[PDB]
This record gives sequence, C-alpha cells and structure tokens, in this order.
Amino acid sequence: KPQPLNPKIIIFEQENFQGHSHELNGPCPNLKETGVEKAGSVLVQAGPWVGYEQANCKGEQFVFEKGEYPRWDSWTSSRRTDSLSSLRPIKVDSQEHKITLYENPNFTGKKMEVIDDDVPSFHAHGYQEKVSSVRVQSGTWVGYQYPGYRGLQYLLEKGDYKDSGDFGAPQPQVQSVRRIRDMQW
Amino acid sequence: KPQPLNPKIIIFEQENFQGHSHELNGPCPNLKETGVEKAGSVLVQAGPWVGYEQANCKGEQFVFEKGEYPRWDSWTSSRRTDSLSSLRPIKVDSQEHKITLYENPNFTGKKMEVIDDDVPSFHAHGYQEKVSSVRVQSGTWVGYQYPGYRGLQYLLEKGDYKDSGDFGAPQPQVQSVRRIRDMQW
Amino acid sequence: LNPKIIIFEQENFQGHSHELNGPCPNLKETGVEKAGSVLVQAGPWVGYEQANCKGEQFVFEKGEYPRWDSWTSSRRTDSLSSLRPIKVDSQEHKITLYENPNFTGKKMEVIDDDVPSFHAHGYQEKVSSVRVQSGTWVGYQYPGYRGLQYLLEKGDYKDSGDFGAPQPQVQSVRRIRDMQW
Amino acid sequence: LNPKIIIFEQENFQGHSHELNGPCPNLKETGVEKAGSVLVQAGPWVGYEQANCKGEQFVFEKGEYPRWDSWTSSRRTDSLSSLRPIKVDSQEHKITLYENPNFTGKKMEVIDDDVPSFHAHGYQEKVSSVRVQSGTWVGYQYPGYRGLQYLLEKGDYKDSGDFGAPQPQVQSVRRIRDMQW
Repeated sequence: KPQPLNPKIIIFEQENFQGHSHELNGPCPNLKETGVEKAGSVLVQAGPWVGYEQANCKGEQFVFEKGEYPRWDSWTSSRRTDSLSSLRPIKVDSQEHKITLYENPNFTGKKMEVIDDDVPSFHAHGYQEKVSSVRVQSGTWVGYQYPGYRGLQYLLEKGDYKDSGDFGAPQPQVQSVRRIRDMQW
Repeated sequence: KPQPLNPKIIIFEQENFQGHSHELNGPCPNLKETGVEKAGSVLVQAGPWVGYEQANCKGEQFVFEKGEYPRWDSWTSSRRTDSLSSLRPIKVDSQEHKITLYENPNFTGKKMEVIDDDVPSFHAHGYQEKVSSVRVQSGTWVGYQYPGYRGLQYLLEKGDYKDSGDFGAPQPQVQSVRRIRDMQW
Repeated sequence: LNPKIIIFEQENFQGHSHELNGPCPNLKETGVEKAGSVLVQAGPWVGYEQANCKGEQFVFEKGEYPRWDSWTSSRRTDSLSSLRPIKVDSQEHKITLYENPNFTGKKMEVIDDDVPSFHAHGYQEKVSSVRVQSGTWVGYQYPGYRGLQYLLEKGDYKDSGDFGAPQPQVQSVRRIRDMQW
Repeated sequence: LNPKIIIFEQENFQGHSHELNGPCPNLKETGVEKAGSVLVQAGPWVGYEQANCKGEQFVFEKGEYPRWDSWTSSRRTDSLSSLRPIKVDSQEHKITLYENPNFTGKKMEVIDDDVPSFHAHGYQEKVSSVRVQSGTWVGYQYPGYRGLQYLLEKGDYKDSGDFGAPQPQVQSVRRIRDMQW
C-alpha cells in the first residue's frame, strides 16, 4: 500500500471504532476544536505518538503505537481515565548503522543492505553477485574478500564508493562484512 | 531453488573452480580416494564444514562457509598450505527461541513468526489479523492484548495452543509479544 | 534460591507479611484473601483471577507492586487466588576462556557475542583451557579473526594443544550462527 | 588517550620499539623499515602496502601481532608504509538512572537494551533524575511496563516530577524502536 510521509492517527467517538471519528496528522494541543470532544477510542496507522490528560500537553501521558486501541482502559494500565487532551507525534531518535553494497558500479542493480548486524558470507544471506559499488550511510565497516572475513581487507567509512578504483579492490569481490564497533582513543 | 536436506561442498581441481571437481556430501576423512587428490579450490553450497591438513582429521583446520574459495591462500590467513585432507560438515548448535502466532485457530492461515526478538505492535511488523492459534517452539513468552504489551496477559510456554479456549483469551486479540528472559530461582 | 514471593495484607506493603516458595492453588484460603501488595524476591511467578491457576492471568517479575494497580492494567479479575513459580526456557551460548590450564585464574566468559579482540575486553593473558557450554565458536590466533582457526564446540579443552593451539594464543572468538542444510 | 601503536624492529616483539600517536604517511622513512611486529595500545588504526596511506590496506585492533602473518592473511603487500588512527561511527542509546536528584549516588546506565525490571539488575532504589543521551525511551511505574508511562527523550530530567513522576518510581525502561512515517 501507500507509505505515509507523516504521522497518522484517527481518535474516534463511539468506542470500538464505531461511528464518528477524526484523523489528526500532527501536533494538536486540544480536542474540542476537533470533530471530536472526548477521546472515544484510538486507531494509529503510523506512529508512534504521545498523549496527555491535560490539554496544552500536561498531565498523565501515554504512548500509543501502531495497532488498535479499543477503549479508554486501552492505553492506561493505570485505570486512570478522563481521556485524551493533547496529541503530539513522537519524532523518535533511532540509531542504525548501514553499509549497502551494490551489484554493478555506480550503486545500481542488485544490492545487499546490511545494518549493525555483521555478515560473514554474503553468499549465505542470499546475495551471490559480484560487488562493485557501495554507499556507507553510517558506522565503521571493514569488508573482506572471502567468507568468514578473510583474505583482502577494505575499510569503508561514510561516503559513497563508486568503483574498486576508489574503494581499493582488484576483483570486485567482497564476500563478507564486519562493523568496527569500538574506539578507545 | 531447491533447499538441501544435507551439507554440500565441491572441492575442485584447477583452481578458480576451473575444470575437474568432486562434490562431497558428508564426512570424508581423506581425499585421494576422491575424484580429486590435492585440494584444488573450494565451492560451498551449504555448510558450514570444517577441514584439516592431516587426513583422518588432524592438523591445522579451517572453517569454510557458504561462498567461493578461489585458491589455497583462500581458506588460510596463515599462508600455511598443503591443502585439504579431512572434510567434515559442521553440525552447528544454534539456540533460537520461537513463538509463532496464527490467524485462524488450528495453527493455519496467516502467521506471525517471532524469534528471541521481542515485538510490541504486531500491527507494525505487518501482521494485522486476529490471533487464534499458536505453537511455542521455545523460550518463555508473554503475549499481551494491545500494543506496547498492555492490557490482557497470556503466558505461552512450550506447547501448541489451539484456541483462546486453551490459551486463556476472550477476544483472540494479541497485539504484542514479550519474551521472559531471566529466572533467578 | 527457590522462588520467593511475599503476599501482604494491604496496599503499600502494610501489615500481613507471608512468604511463598512453591505453587499454590487456593492460597486465597490458605490464610490469604487480603492481597494488597506483592513483593518478588525471586521468580518470575504468575497470579490468577480464580483458583487452581485457572482464570485471567498476571505475571510478577521482581520488586514491588504497591497496589493491585500494577498486576491488573485494568480490574476485571478476582482477588489473587493462586501463585506459581515460572519455568524459563532461556538459551545462551557460553564459551569461557581459562588463562591457565585445567580451568585456573584469569577467565573470560563470552555470552552470545562476537569478540574481535580480547585485549579491549581486558583479556591480555594467554589461553590454555576453553570449556564450551553452548553453541559453535571458533578461536582465532591474532585479533580480527586473522590467523589460526580453532573450532571450539560443546565440550572441554584441556590445554591449548587440546584444541590445536601450537602456542596458547587466542585473541578472538566469534560464534558460528548459520546452518545451511 | 590518543591512538597509541608501537612499531617494532622484528618478529616476536624484539628490538626497535617506537610509539606513534597520529597519522604517518612515510613512516617507512621516518626511521622505520623494519616492521616485524605491531602492538596496539589504543586504536583501531590502519596500515598500508605503499605509502601516503594508499595501497592494499590492513587493520589493527589492539594487542599483539607477533609476525606480519597476522595483518597479511597472505603476503602480496609491501612493508608497512603508513599508519593512521581510525574514526569510528558507533551509535549507542544511553539512558542513565540517577537514584538521588540532580545526578547523585546510585545510578543505572542502560545501553540499547530493554529492562523489564531494575531490581533484577541490582537497581532497587528510587529514581529522581534521568539524563538521556540517545534514543527515545519510556519509563514505567512497576516492572513489566505496567503502570505510569514517562516518555524520556534526549535531554535532562531534574527531578522525578521533572518528567511527570508523582512519586519517584520507575522500575522499567524500554526503548522505542520504530518510526512508521
């Protein structure tokens, strides 16, 4: 289906998602000046978002996340109800480290997208093709030449690498990947 | 393609996988009584396998894994050559913990297969359907009712569970999963 | 220590204190209906709505639950009827590097992860024994997995030789994860 | 400590010892052509075949490399021509729970993982401060994530109140992983 370019969330009316609801797509510090008045139920189609008990954002919050929230009890283990007054999307910080290898130079064709997780045989994660291009989004990676990080070593830090010509290889042969994980200087 | 029911590995002859090779599918404590004589190169189509320098299995081993091993230097960072004499498959011990949720009772239909990794919104790992069956292969899991492991709790230990009727739920509603990870008794 | 849970009388840990170290089907009548707290000193356990460990459930991990409002992210249950220690299927991959031989002095316990270099872990000593508890590992000579490989698998390695190490040098250890067949 | 590498004269750490704490383009001529060892006391660094840091590479992590046979899982290189400290992009998600207020005494550092219960981690004390370094976390009241939620995000929380805690109770912390939009 279509992939949202922003947070979504349809706080309802009759609970159980029955009837009469409004979709809010970004901060909304109140809820009367909303099609709705009292937080009926909640449907989250892309989050996460963080609530509040007191409009203008203060009070006992709650963290809603993709899924269905069928009724008041539903987003408060607290049994402390009096619904939804503030609704802000959580703009979550998340730290991944990605190197993405490419089939043919110029970063096109079949790729092998790896993250944090280190990989020894590219041949076993299903990639089989030669490796000619690479775009290092983050982390410090050290791509070997055979499986079990053995043979020829190549350092691969932040920056796209278009050819072995600029990523120091003879045969565009990287069987394995390793992430450097620690410094001490 | 077809999924092997056993280890594979075609130690070759002319290096670079050129010419004249033999496929070994299980322990083979020697290599003359092989189409081959001297470990030319190695192609592994399903491993891992562990070698040796001295037939009958003793000496300086090496661990080959899916991928191509183009020439002697290739599976020895040691530069200590004199090829392959013993070839045994590694029958690796690996410990995963799996709970696998099901769409319709009787463990059929759309499933959500989770491992070690805990999951909060099933709705966000792409599963959307109700949850009526479950087969707990391992680990100690505690499946909630909404996202963020909230609402109703269900314990789910080793054993298949055919209905809420036997897995204690009212509405076949498990939005989240959690693995118990530690004991202290 | 076997399971240790303390059922109290009322909120905020006041009054009636009792311990428990095993299952309990009708604790409700064993002398406990005033369940207005819960302390776990070792578990995890499980509570119930009804008794005989049947009914909507709850799980206790360890530490305080001042009011029923922790175990019932609601209130649609009954009053704590039964209890029961939980049995945890938790697998781990433990290798343990013994500096001296036959398990002595310096020691490195590795649990699931890959170690490109022992030095940075504080391990600067030789290696002579290796008693593998789970999983398939393979020990390198120098760090970064370069050098001599040493499959190390479920079992005991008596000496560096006892696992093909000419010299007792092993600076790296990494888990073998997959199985292709 | 800045990068610290010691280039030696010959095998097994014998002879000529030199330290290094920065890059070095032609160390080969700086007085070092007899590269028959390498000790890393802090890195990681990188070697080269040729000089100017150009040529087939190698990486040193920390601890001993008695003979060229570690850095060259071959021998198709030149003799150690340049060196250079490495810059590591390593992200972590650190939350740190300060027992007293304004950062004092007991403290819990959490790095990436989910903590269903602090008690089992040894943390049995209240909470009053929380200085979040990375990632989006959310603090529970009781353990198992039941109770009061507290988004805790990049920044400093001065007191339990300073992050909506009526009472300074927080037994669980779990990372928020996804972003849907």
